[PDB]
Amino acid sequence: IKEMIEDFISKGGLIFTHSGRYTNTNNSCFIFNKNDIGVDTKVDMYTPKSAGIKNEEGENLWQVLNKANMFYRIYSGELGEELQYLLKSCCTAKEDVTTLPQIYFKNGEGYDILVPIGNAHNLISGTEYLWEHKYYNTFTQKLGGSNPQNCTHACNKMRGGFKQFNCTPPQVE
RNA sequence: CUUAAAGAGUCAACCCUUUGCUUAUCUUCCCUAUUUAAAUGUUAGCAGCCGCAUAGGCU
Repeated sequence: IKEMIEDFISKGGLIFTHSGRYTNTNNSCFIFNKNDIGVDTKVDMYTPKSAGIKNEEGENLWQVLNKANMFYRIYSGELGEELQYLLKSCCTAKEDVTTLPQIYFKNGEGYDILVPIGNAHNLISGTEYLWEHKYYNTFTQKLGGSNPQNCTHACNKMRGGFKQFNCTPPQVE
């Protein structure tokens, strides 16, 4: 693990639980919110042109950190400060508002500008929960186009694409 | 003051060749239709032409 984490910090080195990369690939906005991360929550991963080194079985950094709270046992801190501090040096905040939706909300006596950006856990728990447990009403999408590995490593890993729900009500006869 | 802002999805096609549905069969017995109505409304133009008839008249 140490050599490819060192390769990651020598690379671009960004981990995130929230992004706008899924809305448009020209996003480059990245924030790791802290209080929403629970034991089964999942996190995606970006480095430039989705590069990396395998762990001698074709295994990159993602399923490593994703597999059953692997990240948690370094985040809670039972693996020592030596790995935990180098992990914490990667989760930085990167701000960008270009080519993103920018909407308003009525707050108390006034309006507030805010940018909707996507969630990390929702896509991966969607691919692993509407699929395995027999929900038979969904749309399968692939982002991006013929080269989907431009966004993230989550984008890179599965090429079947994520799943949304159908929002089609039954209609009047 | 909207996941606000925005975008050509276009094209082409031989499905088709062949076929034994056959063999019989008990529907079957019993019954109160019935009793009283205004056809209202025809109050609708016909054998007709005296008639350029699509304007106006007479038996």
